[PDB]
Amino acid sequence: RVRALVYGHHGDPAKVVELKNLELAAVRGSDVRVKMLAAPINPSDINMIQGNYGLLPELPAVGGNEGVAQVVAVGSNVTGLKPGDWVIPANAGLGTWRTEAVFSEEALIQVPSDIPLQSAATLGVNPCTAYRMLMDFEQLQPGDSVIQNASNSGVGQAVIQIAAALGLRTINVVRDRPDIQKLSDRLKSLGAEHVITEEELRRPEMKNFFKDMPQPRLALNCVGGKSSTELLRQLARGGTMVTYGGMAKQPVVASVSLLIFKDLKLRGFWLSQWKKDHSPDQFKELILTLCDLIRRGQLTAPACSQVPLQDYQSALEASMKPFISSKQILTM
Amino acid sequence: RVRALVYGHHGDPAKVVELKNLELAAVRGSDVRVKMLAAPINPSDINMIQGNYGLLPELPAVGGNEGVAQVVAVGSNVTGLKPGDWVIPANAGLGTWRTEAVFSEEALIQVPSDIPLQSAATLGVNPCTAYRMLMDFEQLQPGDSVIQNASNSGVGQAVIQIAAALGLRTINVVRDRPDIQKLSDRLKSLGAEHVITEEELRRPEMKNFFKDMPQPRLALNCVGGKSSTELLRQLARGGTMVTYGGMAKQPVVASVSLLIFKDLKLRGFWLSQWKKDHSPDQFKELILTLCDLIRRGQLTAPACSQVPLQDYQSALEASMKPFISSKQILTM
Repeated sequence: RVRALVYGHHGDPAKVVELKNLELAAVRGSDVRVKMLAAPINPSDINMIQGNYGLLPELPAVGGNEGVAQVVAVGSNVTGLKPGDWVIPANAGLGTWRTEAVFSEEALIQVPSDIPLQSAATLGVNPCTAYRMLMDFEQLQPGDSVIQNASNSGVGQAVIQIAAALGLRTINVVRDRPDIQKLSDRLKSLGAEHVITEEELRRPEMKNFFKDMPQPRLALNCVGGKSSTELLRQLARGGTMVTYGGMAKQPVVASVSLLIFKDLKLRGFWLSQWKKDHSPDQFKELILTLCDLIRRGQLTAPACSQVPLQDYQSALEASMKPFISSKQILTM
Repeated sequence: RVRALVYGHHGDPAKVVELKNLELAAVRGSDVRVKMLAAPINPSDINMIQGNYGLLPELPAVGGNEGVAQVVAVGSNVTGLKPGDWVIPANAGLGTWRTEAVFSEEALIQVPSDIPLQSAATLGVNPCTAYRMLMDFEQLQPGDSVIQNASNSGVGQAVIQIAAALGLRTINVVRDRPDIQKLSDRLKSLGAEHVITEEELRRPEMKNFFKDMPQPRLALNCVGGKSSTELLRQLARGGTMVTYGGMAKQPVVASVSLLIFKDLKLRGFWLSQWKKDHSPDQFKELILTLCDLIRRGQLTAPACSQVPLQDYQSALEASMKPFISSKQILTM
């Protein structure tokens, strides 16, 4: 039977999300039938379920926006997809948390199947965001530096690899944790040049730590508040701090003096917006670019924990945690 | 005697600034002599004396960055200025609060003598800031809307007129005051399409007040804090909020959701930097363009109080006040 994770109300996922059976539709022409392979659980998925997000699928909705599916069949007039093909959603809002679906062929985009399933299941979001943010805001050349916060996130980790494979120098801010030393070695082996604490940055010894290497023209923010204020402080005259995450109650603060005399810029990044503003093919090249790095071992999936659709509540809970050790991946 | 308003230490103007007699230099070569006609007292002058500014002239310094003057005599090789010529400063830092001075010819710029001297004394700063902010961030067409705060300030007032001459629609936010009704009628007659309070803007009836007319792609900030976040809320997707002033302890606050899902941009504008990044001819073009609005009565001088250089403390005092009725102008 067809099992799906659906929420009829907006609220705390562990309460809102419930497992349901669904009848499949008909492959009526341009439609495509898929068997979900793996669906991660991401923060944007949680926010959506909570009702705090830029795009809200009508209730009752199927949870999830990212994941890999294998084509099982195609509609009378489907040209680009043959069964056995691997697909990911063309844009957010699809509802990936379900065993099987029938989707319009334009809501999907084929990915190579010669990559690790785990990579394919998590390629459409974090690595794309990381890549775009490195490209679309400042023109970075090898030797140039990038400063970021939440460096242990799915995005930060991907930014570290991509940056490295790009010939860039990353200075990464990580949250204070019991063993910040364990983390350091981890990211450093990911390509990270510098790993510093939210603390080491807000000390007085920062105006000089950043002395030997070139100041960053790009800052990546996902935290906000004082963390974000400190990122702004590390920027060179005219640099850009792109915010791509954070809390709805943890706003970004910009010094009047930093905006005027240092001419800093503050922007946002929304992958769904870029995907909707661009052609399917353009999203396709980005994927091709990311598969390239994968094949040459320069981009690797992060800690995965595969959970059967059956036990979504445990997975769901584990993702609500700020210190979640590994990415929860729903499998069916 | 050559009188000047100088400060040997940085700090509260009403304390640091004192009248000093000075010895004039020699018209050595490219130097240019001038008799100060009138010098306004601007916020950037205050921040300069106080010490909180991006360009600080070495102490002891003469106060003032704006003003009109007449050429008395020129140096051995002066090509463009003949005595009796009216000039203003080419860039900030010159030190205009004095009766007489000798400036290098490049530090000056001729102003047509067929504009009022009153206009000419406030032309090099506020109207320039306004016109640049209307041009350098968003490409506005006739019919487009713009929003600003501190609409009753020198800049705000110039924005209203220039925006009007530009065929644009302004929505002007004024601070709350005993009789916000007097102010409103004033600005409205300057061309302001709407005049609104800080209060009226933070109610709920705002998500709809902006329903009939088009949303602005441009927001002009001078306050910061909650007022700057409310200005932020009124922007159309992709809009820019430009900050050209405010308190050093009243930073700009950007909501995560606004930067991300609305793709809002936050910038700064510093006239002094634009003037240094650009050619004299480019400054001359700006000046000619502004002098044209004046000529046609589309840009008029703001209210002022003229004060002999003698009583400077009086004018200084008046200007450090948040509700200052008129621009304090020094005469010599």
